[PDB]
Amino acid sequence: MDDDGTGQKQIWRIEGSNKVPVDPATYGQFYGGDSYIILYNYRHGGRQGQIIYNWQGAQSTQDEVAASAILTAQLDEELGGTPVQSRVVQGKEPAHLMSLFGGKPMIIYKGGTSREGGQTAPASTRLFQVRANSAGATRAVEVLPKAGALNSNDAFVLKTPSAAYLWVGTGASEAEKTGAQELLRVLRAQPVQVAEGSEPDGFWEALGGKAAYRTSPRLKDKKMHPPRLFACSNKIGRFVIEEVPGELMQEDLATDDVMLLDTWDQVFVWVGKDSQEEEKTEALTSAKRYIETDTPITVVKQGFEPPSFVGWFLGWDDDYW
Ligand SMILES: [Ca+2]
Ligand SMILES: [Ca+2]
Ligand SMILES: [Ca+2]
Repeated sequence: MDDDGTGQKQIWRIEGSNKVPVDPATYGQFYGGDSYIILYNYRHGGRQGQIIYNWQGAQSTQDEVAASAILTAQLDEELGGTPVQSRVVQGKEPAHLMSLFGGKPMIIYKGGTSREGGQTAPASTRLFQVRANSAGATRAVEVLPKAGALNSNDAFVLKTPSAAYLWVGTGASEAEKTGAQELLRVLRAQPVQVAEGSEPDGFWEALGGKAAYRTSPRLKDKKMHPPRLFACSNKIGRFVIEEVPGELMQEDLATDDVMLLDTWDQVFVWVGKDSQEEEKTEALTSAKRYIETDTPITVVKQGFEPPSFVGWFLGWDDDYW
């Protein structure tokens, strides 16, 4: 998509069985607990086009998902079936979608709405993980404000009632730092700039006490061979290994299969709760084979992942399973 992403756009949010316009001042910020529809009008190479992006939040319920399907169908027909359709889940946005927000990063908030509870309120202390990919697309995902949630490869934003902090991992990029600043502009707070390893007491205090966090040599590395996740399965009747593209998300770990995470200087073998013994055995063979055709193979179990593994995921959640 050569289009520059500067066309007119309307973003509605799925609320109940309706779509509801989103504050146009906030376009670019989404609730991870919600589903969205983006009608994008553009003109490129002389022709006018239309894209509907159906954005599904990571914590979006099955009924919200069902509601956006009807809602899209309606919108499609209303526009006389002219536009291009694209279904997108959180963390797998194509470049073109990321560009719609004027170079600004996509901000994904904890929480959202539902039929029962309505709009959740934001917490008083909140932490954001700001990660950008190879191409400079940047995502600031809200996570739990604990010391353990940090990782050296990204920049973090911490916002308490009384203070703000911009924590920069040894491995964070300029894109990630710029992104952090934009989030802070949206949060309307002034940062205290903090480098990893020389944090003030107030910073650890705001996160509920200093603790170990997601770090490794590779996580710390500034230069960047970005890590690669593979799904290993034998559900189809024979063992197979396929790569998972886009941002590394907790949902990407198949709870009934084994996963390989190649961080170059280490291969992680993630074992699903509901995986079968054969799946792991084979995976250990395959990993050993990947390596031998050009390194520690660390074996990790669902729910018992070490900080060195989790750090590679954009926004982990201890109570996900
Ligand atoms: Ca929701
Ligand atoms: Ca990073
Ligand atoms: Ca399986």
